[PDB]
Amino acid sequence: GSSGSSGSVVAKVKIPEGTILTMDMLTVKVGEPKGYPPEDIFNLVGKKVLVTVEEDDTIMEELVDNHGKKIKSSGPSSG
Repeated sequence: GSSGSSGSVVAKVKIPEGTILTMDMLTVKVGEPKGYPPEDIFNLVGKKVLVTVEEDDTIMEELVDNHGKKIKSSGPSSG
């Protein structure tokens, strides 16, 4: 079927800025894909937040910094 109220990954608790994500601080509010998908959820678990998220709040890609994997200075700002 088309309909899939999979939900979006919302913060399970307040995630203060500068903290790294873990599954113990996340959940997926089954209802609407308003925010981050529960499919790519693992990519979030390891990123750092840019703002103090509140409990049950909708996490977004603009609220997490990019990955710090690549051993090289490249990637111009999209903002």
